[PDB]
Amino acid sequence: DVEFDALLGSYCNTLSLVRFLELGLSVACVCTKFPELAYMNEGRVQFEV
Amino acid sequence: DVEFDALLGSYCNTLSLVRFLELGLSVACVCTKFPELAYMNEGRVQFEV
Repeated sequence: DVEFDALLGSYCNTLSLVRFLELGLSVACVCTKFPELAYMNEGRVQFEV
Repeated sequence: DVEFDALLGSYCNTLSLVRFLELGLSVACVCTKFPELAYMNEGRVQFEV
């Protein structure tokens, strides 16, 4: 007598590594980064019309 | 404790200095300038038919 049981392969996934600039929405930002924000209080931007 | 406040950028405008002879309305005028008009009574323009 000869018997066995077998695995025929096992499968994974690949996470879609999405950069933000690959999105078409990246126009609607001005993504300019801080090395510090948690040390800051209320910041401001001045408009003159 | 270390804190901030921020003034990020100061935004202005540019006024639109429209010349009247850059307009498509300026056909309907005949604009010849007077150096004086207040020295003038009723003046006339003649027509012959």
